[PDB]
Amino acid sequence: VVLQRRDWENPGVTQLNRLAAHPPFASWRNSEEARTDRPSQQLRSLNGEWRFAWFPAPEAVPESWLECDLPEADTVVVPSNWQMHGYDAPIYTNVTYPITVNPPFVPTENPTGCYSLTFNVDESWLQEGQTRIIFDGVNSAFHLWCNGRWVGYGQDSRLPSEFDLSAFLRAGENRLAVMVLRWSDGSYLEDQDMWRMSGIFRDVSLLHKPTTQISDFHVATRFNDDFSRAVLEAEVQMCGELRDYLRVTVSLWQGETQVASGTAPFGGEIIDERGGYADRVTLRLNVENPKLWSAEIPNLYRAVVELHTADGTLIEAEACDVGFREVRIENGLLLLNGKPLLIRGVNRHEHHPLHGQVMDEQTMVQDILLMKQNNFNAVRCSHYPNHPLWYTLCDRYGLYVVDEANIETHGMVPMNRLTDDPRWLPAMSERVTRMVQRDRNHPSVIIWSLGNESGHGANHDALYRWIKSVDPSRPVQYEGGGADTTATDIICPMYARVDEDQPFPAVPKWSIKKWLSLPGETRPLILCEYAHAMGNSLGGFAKYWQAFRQYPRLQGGFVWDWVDQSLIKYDENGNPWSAYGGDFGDTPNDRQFCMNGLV
Amino acid sequence: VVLQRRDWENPGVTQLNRLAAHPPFASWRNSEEARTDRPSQQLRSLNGEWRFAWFPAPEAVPESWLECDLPEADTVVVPSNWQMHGYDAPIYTNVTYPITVNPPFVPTENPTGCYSLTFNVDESWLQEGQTRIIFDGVNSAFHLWCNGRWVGYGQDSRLPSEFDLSAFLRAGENRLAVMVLRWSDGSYLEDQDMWRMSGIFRDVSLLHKPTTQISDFHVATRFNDDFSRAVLEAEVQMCGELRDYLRVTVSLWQGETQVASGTAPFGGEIIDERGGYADRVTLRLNVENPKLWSAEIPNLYRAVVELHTADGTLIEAEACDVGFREVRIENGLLLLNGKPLLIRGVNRHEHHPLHGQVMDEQTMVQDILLMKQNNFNAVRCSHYPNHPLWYTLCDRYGLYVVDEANIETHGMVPMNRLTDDPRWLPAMSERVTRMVQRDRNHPSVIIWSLGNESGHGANHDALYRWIKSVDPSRPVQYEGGGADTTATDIICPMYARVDEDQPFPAVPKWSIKKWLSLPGETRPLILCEYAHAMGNSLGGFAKYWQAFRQYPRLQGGFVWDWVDQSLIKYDENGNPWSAYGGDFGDTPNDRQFCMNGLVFADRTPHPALTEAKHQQQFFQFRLSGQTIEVTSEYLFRHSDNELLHWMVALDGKPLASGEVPLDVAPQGKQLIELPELPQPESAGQLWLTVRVVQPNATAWSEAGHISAWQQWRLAENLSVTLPAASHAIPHLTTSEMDFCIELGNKRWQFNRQSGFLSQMWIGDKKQLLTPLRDQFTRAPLDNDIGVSEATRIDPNAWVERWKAAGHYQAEAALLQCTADTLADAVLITTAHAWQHQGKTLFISRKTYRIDGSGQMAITVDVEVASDTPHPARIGLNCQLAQVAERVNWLGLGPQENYPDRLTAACFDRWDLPLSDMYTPYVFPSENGLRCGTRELNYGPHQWRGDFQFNISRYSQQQLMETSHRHLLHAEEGTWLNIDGFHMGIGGDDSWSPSVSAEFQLSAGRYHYQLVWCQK
Ligand SMILES: O[C@@H]1[C@H](O)[C@@H](O)OC[C@@H]1O
Ligand SMILES: O[C@@H]1[C@H](O)[C@@H](O)OC[C@@H]1O
Ligand SMILES: [Mg+2]
Ligand SMILES: [Mg+2]
Repeated sequence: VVLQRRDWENPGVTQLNRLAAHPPFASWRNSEEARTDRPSQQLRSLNGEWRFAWFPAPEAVPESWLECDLPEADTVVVPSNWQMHGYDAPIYTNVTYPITVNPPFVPTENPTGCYSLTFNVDESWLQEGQTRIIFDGVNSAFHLWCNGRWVGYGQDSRLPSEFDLSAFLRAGENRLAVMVLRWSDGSYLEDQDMWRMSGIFRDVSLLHKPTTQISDFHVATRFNDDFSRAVLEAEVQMCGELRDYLRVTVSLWQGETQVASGTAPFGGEIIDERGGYADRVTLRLNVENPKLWSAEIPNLYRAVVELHTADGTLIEAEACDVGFREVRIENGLLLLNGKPLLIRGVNRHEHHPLHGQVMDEQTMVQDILLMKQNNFNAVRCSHYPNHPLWYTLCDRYGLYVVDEANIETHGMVPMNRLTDDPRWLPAMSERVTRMVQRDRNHPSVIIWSLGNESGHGANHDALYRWIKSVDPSRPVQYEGGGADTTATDIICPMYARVDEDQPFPAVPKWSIKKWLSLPGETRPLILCEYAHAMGNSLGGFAKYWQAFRQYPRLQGGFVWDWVDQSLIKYDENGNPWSAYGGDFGDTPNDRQFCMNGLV
Repeated sequence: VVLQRRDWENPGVTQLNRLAAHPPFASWRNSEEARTDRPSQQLRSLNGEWRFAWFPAPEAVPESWLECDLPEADTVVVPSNWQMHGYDAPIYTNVTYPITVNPPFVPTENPTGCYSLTFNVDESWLQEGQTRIIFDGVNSAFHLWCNGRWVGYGQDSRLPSEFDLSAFLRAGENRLAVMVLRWSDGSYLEDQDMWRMSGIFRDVSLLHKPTTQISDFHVATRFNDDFSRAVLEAEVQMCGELRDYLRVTVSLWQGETQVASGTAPFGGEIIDERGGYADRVTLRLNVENPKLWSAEIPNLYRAVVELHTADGTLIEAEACDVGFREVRIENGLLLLNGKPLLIRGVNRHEHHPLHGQVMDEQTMVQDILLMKQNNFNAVRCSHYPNHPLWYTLCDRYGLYVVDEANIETHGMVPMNRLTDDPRWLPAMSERVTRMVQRDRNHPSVIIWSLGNESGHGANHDALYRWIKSVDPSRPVQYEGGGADTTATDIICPMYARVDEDQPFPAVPKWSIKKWLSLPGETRPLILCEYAHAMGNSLGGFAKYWQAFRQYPRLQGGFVWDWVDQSLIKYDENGNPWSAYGGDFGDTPNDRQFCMNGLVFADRTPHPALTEAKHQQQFFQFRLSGQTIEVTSEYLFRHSDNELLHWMVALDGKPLASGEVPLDVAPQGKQLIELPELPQPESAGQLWLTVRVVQPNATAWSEAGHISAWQQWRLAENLSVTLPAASHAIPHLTTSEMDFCIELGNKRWQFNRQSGFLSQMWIGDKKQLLTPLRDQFTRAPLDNDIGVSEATRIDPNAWVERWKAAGHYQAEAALLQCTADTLADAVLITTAHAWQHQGKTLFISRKTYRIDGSGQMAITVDVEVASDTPHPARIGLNCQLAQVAERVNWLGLGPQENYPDRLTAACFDRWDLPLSDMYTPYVFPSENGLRCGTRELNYGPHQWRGDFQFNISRYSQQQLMETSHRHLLHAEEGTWLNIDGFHMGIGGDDSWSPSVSAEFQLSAGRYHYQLVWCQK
């Protein structure tokens, strides 16, 4: 049935049985634990030792592997990329796709990773409530089994996939089986210039929720003219059986002091002729003289959301960090808290020389301290959503973030072949909508980006307008198709020069001073990539900074880029050395073009 | 594998293996055949006899059915709806979904239609090229097999689905097997107010293409400032192996003359850093002084697209009709070819009373001719893409079209539950993008619509912007979420009133004049639905047309709607009758709410159609003394097939006439001086009547078609002649029970206990079957009932207010009844009070004066309590003993007319048979009123006054208690209702009170008089 359908070769199927996207949940059962961000007993990690077997194609996987472990399987650490353990070669390629271009088909020789885990679930987890599994990231596509029964299917490597496991678990020993494919139709939208690797490369978790639960919540802030009064507006949705005694409380804390609070029953205001949302509620909280969030002073509040009965009993609690800040474009300038920003930015890939594309807290913290120590205030997630912990750290230390959808089709001819085709609009919309649903509560995220190097297509206009309408609190940018199309709020060129024009057919790169003054143009200009730092480089950097400071609508840009993407290899004596494209037998490749870092 | 996946319960799977959407193709292999639109040998129909079996669910279909035919299958005609053959019931429901609301799941009891066909494919079709099957429409979802192997899966009932069959066919006998499901997750987006039916309801075709083929093409037109030069721009894409010798030619023909031509190889201009489309080409053709397309003059060119080799050999040809027209919104107005449109529009469902939702050419052509004959210029596809032939006919005859995506989620709570959810954006985008890809080359399509009644969601904004960016040549409209959101170029309310605001929470309906001027508002306003035509309706229609003509940014609207959605059933004798919701055992249902048409389901007109024709006329007339001023409302054509007939008549008798040829420029005026009119001696009102007549036949009309008319009062002479004094005196006799008056052979008898005229005799022949009594009520109209959902009752509805107050139950009490002999007459004087539970509702004081000439003069004075709801009428009724063949009257006609729907009727002398004085509305109500009447003749009786009347074989009581017209039976004699006054009929909508205050009977005191005599 599974190898009969071939869901990985069909751009119309991007998932089967996958749950709705939402902000990170821990499902505390105690308001104090939620407030102070202590670990939740209801959120269990499955990171550790799994069993793994490599196969050259999905038709080579034996049927028995769904029932029980293979003899010829190894023990591996999860999260990991399987190419960092020597099962096949990592591939470094820039523009050219690492497979024959024949969308939506992939090769029949599609390397396959089979992972499996035996784990114990407590009795109390099965008696009541809902148990879900969460894959924070799997590259590129995967099918999931539990206890031999098929659960679901996922695509997009860079965002979480959640499945309901309640009807599949049993008390005692359970077994998961994950089959992961290197190539899928999703691969055509992921042609970023980076190592092409695969596996379960971000965390795996079990979460237990009650049957009546918070299913989503968003936080918005609104200010008066001089930022001395704010209204915090929280929207909460519940799932499960609606009852008259259910209440929601939202409280806002600064350290140990409660600052604001609101309670209400379910049932919103009338939306249209048929009524309102019975399963939703909106709280408005007033805050006098709020401390504002910026990269210079990252003041944060804590918001706790409680679902309780009218007689006080707590069902479930969720929480997030809240920063009060307003971003808007007014009269051609990007303003934060009423003042014009100057972006000291850098592009940053998730890369480690030993672990490949697996991030940890320690490496993330090291990068943020070095960035701030070198006078950076902003980071661009080139070119996909990051690990969820990254945003929390940027909220706490103070960096502005540009969050980017996982879409790049650089190697198509022409570049907009898929982004102008309506048959791909379903696959592109999942990449953009799920990103906004996960990250919209982080104060550090200040701009959304529709992806990178995909030409300009009608699908980009559609998705630009989707974001402006669900989230008006942040500008949208997109560089493709000449950096100033109707799908961008900011003119955002890549590698335009200060004084010299580069007059390419259809997609010219004007000098940045000339671009500002073209007939009709009123937007601000922020370079999404400039000053390419490959080897011994950054000549002429002072010339950009002279222009940023002289011209009000030149508001800075993001350097390309933070860290060299080299990998480690060993010689005969066991001494380590830095390796780039081609050094793994990967062919064709782009040699040393993967090292462009400041560090 | 198929029943394991359950693709019909997953909004993320809308198709499997379905080909890309494109304009209609025929794949001619000869440029002459393509140019002249002859049938293609490469396009084969499979319409005809298929085999069919019905099952209660998809798990009941036997495995063998993929291999070979079932024994217990029938032979049926395709296309068809299976409910029209009695396999299950059709369901009529308005808002409530016909299944439990639990998206995306459907019930396990999901009726399933299994169709199959054995057909022969020629050898030449398999040797080379590509064979595809095309389903023009299947409701709601289906899986397809060929020769036992699974091919593909489709959803969206209203657009074509195409599958490649090349690797599945074999020479000789082939078998298709189609399994169709009534319910799917697609059903949640198709909650239109209509019959819910299923099956393969549009055509099925095989198309053969070469391996190197045209895969798509679009046509755009661009003009200079005065529309004297045009550029036609054609974009062609090919599929298959690219070669250096391939060429494309585009040529443009007007009749038999070639007008423009262009040739090029493949390879477009650079698009971006990676290059251009190697498989695409763009031709630009210049056309000097092109003939422009409009609904007034539908000039069409023919465009032929040829894929050929550099040495001349033709691979394949495609073609389409091209009309040159520019639509844009500029400075708050909708312009066509630089001139502001005024939309005379109607909403139209695809409905046939025998065939259900299956359309044919003949029915389509009949609808277009009637629309144009009644002064409509525009049609809205409510609420889904139509049959592909519909657009071709609208291109050729000239109607503007609004094309609508198949999305409606009316029964969700709230209405935007799915349209605001990102998980449904994939399913909604397929409905909008495939529609634009199929229909964008039709010149008649002038506006895209995003669907109907689905609230406002982020998915609507996204799809609005998708269309503006792929097709900037047409505006987008959408009514949901308050009719003025960011997802619409035109403010497009539904049922907003001219003068009165309706201030609902979140989604208010301002009056249309106020809406235009709200702070910030700059768009044009076109009502996407107005004047709901349910039963006896369209009161207040003139009020909209007055406002459309006065205010530049009010550019018209679409009437709801064209045709009644009734079905046919049979009785025991095999006689057909019209059926509405509930009549098939379907439950729950919405009863008669499915009949809202201007015409009956068999395309006979209701009386409201004539009111629409007059209000929408293209000539306007003013009279100043002896001069008529004729103004043209045409934008593009000179009046070259028009002459003006005038006539002057005195109380029905003609005095003078004439004809003047019209010569009036678009938007111009012509003065017409009338000859010195005759001065008559006799008393009476002079009337002038003008009519515009088309002397020559058109594509859409016969010779002598009347397209416009107007009437005015001229001079009046009041009658100062006192009646001739007769010698005879009538004789009064007084018993205990009765007053009796004799004069000649005539006799009148008044009952002293009831105080009513109880009998008249001519000779010994009794004239009445019921006494002559006051009447204050009518059999309620659909606007009086005021219900849209059969589960929900409004206490503000007229009928509920009348019933609570006791108008249908009020009993007359006699106050006074006396008789006097005057010198030359007898005078009878009566008074009555109508009561309900102590409360006096009405008082009536009458005098009857019987003179020597035999004329009875009746004078009536009525008082109405100020706190009872205003009565429906103030008049008399009786049942006459005789039945005559004809009715002759002097007053407004000849059609039924009411105080708020009488602008189209003209004052004259009318004569009709009795059966034309009754309007056979499928749900029986008050009907047949004629207003402004001075004289009525029926058999030997004559009534004179200034009154309204209806005359028929059915009492008001029988019309009130009977739910279907076929159950009415003629009573003995004839029922006559004569009214001094009558309430308006309403019809701004049918689910709230909608009679304007100037047509309510709120004066508190009323007076009228009649003379009854024997002619
Ligand atoms: O490929 C990298 C980046 O993604 C691109 O946009 O510019 C060049 C750089 O090396
Ligand atoms: O249901 C019909 C139409 O679709 C709706 O929009 O208005 C009322 C009418 O009867
Ligand atoms: Mg790139
Ligand atoms: Mg509706």
